[PDB]
Amino acid sequence: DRVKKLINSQISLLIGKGLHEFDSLRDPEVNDFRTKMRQFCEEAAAHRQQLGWVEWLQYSFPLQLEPSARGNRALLVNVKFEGSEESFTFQVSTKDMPLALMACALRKKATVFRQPLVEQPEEYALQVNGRHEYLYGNYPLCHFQYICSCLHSGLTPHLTMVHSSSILAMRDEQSNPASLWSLEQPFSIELIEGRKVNADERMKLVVQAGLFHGNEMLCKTVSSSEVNVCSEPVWKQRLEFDISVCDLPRMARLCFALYAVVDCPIAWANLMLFDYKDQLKTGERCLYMWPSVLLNPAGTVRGNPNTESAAALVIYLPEVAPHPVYFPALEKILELGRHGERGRITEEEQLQLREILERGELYEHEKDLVWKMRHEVQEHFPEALARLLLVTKWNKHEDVAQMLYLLCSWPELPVLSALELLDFSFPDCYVGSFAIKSLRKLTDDELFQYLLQLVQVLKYESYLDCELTKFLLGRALANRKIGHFLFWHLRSEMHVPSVALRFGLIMEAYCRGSTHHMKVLMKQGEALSKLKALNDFVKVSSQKTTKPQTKEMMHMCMRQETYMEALSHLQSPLDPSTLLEEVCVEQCTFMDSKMKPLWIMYSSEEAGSAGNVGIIFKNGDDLRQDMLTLQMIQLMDVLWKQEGLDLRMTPYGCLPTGDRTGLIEVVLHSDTIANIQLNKSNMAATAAFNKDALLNWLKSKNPGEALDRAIEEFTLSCAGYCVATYVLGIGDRHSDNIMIRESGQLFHIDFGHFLGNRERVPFILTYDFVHVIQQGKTNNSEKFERFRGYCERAYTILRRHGLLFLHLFALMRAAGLPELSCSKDIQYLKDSLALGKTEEEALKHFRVKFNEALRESWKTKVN
Ligand SMILES: COc1ncc(C2=CCOCC2)cc1NS(=O)(=O)c1ccccc1
Repeated sequence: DRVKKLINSQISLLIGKGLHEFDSLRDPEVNDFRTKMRQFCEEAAAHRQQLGWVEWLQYSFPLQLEPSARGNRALLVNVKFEGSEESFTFQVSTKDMPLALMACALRKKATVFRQPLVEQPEEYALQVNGRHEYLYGNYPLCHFQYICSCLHSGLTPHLTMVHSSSILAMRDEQSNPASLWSLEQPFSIELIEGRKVNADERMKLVVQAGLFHGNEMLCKTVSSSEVNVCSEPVWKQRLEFDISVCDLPRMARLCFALYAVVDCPIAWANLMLFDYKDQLKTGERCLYMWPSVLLNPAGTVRGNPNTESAAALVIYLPEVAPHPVYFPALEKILELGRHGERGRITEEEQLQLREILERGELYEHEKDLVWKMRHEVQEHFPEALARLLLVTKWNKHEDVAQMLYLLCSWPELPVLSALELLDFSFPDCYVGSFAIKSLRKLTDDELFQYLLQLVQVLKYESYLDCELTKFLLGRALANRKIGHFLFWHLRSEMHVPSVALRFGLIMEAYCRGSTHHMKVLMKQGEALSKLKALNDFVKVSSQKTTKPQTKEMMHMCMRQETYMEALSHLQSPLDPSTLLEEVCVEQCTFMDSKMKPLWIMYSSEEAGSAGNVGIIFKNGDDLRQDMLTLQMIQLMDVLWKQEGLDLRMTPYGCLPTGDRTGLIEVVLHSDTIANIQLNKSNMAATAAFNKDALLNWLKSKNPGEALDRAIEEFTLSCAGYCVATYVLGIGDRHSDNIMIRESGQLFHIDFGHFLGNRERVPFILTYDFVHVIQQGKTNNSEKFERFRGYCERAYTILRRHGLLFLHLFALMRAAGLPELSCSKDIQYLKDSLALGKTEEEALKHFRVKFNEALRESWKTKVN
């Protein structure tokens, strides 16, 4: 049928790779994933097309709640009905529920239309005007992110009563069309030859090989003999590893490194000793090696796709038996692990276990005590599983059976513990499956908060079909917002040839699950395609002609029918809730920096003031570190909000969408501190002293009694960013990367440097901001000390959740960020959060650091 061919060409267009390239690989593991995941994703599609209307609202328009609500006061609301142009303004309470507001809107409509109404508030849902956002459920109004937002900014909520029949019509329009353990032989392989090798002919070539189970070496690394450097080196030898074949763990990977000697790395390549169907690998293997920067165990176990250039390493995995040798089944493993011995011991050794499991590296004798007491670890300290898995001898199949027997009876762990187990230092498939089992209780909101880390964890995976891929795909097919961001996180990495196969295969599986959503994502990629061409034209044009003429050239290019069709009426890749309707070509522009980023403005007749939104298209710079930094700041704001602390933060969206390409959400009514401190003449803010400019600017935007609230929004946000930048190690802070909103809210932009990357970043305190906190006064210790308390109270909330940040940053090592790769980078966080110390000692240390920042600020007050 021409529908399947059309869908296939559309999927190929969307994921940035033709589906024909997957079939051309003639790979059983690739094709068996494509069938298995297509079946799974079409099941989800059918389940979804039969959902109730409230469950389809939960799929498409998941609730956006205030972090305090998860797990009185007068309010003016405007409610219109779908199709109608007349609306009703009424004053309800922040503690009233949506159903009461719907009953009140149906009463006003029944009185206005002089008819006794049959419809009931149970048949309706409230849409945020011109938005893919809905208010529903038994939650008071103030609990919704939209109503709470309106309260802070003084604006009036505009809602539309959508009927159950119109909601079902959306659902209907959006339809998809119709034995190893008895082999004590030492492990060995044949190093046959090497092809396309480029190196200095003065030197010699060596091949180093190690056996890994995640990070720990299964045995000592072995090396080949030094051979003369050439394009075709030949060893023809047998390297022998000090490990039995029966003792090979299921997740064992043979890691190779090709290099030149007289240190000079040329290439690296890894492979799994067992295939995806559990069969031990035998035969001739060609390893298309990856360039080097010596063994790389964390690197992928798949060949370099560029075979017309990559250096090859031809090896032979010897046939250990006259029959196919598979990895033993769980029943065979549990039966062997069921016959161990429980460690009965005195309170003296029990005192050490109760201390070293709560208290971090271990001593050799301490590991002997953790393994001996493994049964007591399971029963009394179930959250110490990660310590026990690290003391388990993975190079001993009998010790792996003893561990797996305890794991299979181990109780489900809390999300914080499960997040730790996803780390690469726990590569066992059963340990990953148990960790996924304990993540299933994650709400859509927690899942969305750690989605970026879970996507990086896919890079650590050894096989295509994994529990994490199925978990992520299942949650994405059940929630259109998870699906949206899962698509973009994978799509942004298609240019990386090591993840392109897996990421493109998951994106195809998702696309089968939702034909409609793929067409919405295509519309987004179409706009990004024109933004790329539009940015290029601006880069070339701006270097020859002036800024006003290049901006008019940009507006002419934008006014072409192709650009008007592509750039308008789309969901925002930065927020599916936000509809980018009419491009306001007049207000679009670009910045004066080397990459000339585009500022695209949008408006909406339906959404009103909410519809006037902006996006920034950036091409040339990498946005991955900004996205992570902003996500961590967002996390801080959630944690602070859950303890009743609202520091008025501004975690705007940042979305990488391709190769050095991405979008940033524009924060309207905001300016940089540098622009405000330029002190232009004939402005409502022209100062006598430059220190007054920032405060005068606030006075113009916030007249009379509004200034009091504006100074308080500034102060709260200052305390939030001071702590955030100190904890995260953000440096390169200057007037042009600190912005302020007309409301008084301060915030940071340009997050290219973090984790002190490498000098320890001190606590920063600017006298220009201290002058605002002090309300213009020289001495105002009441206001300044209120601010020190906001810092202290925000810092101690973050320390309480310090393990969550550490576990998230550890998973993020997989992203390959230059300022995030080794223990040294994440050491910065342990220092900033002072996690080794007590709450009194860390607070004393934070006070000394804040005081040392105040003395530096007084070098400006002395002037
Ligand atoms: C890292 O680059 C950025 N990061 C954030 C923003 C934002 C701005 C205003 O709205 C919230 C986001 C903008 C940029 N990039 S830019 O070149 O457009 C820019 C730089 C400095 C001042 C204003 C604009």
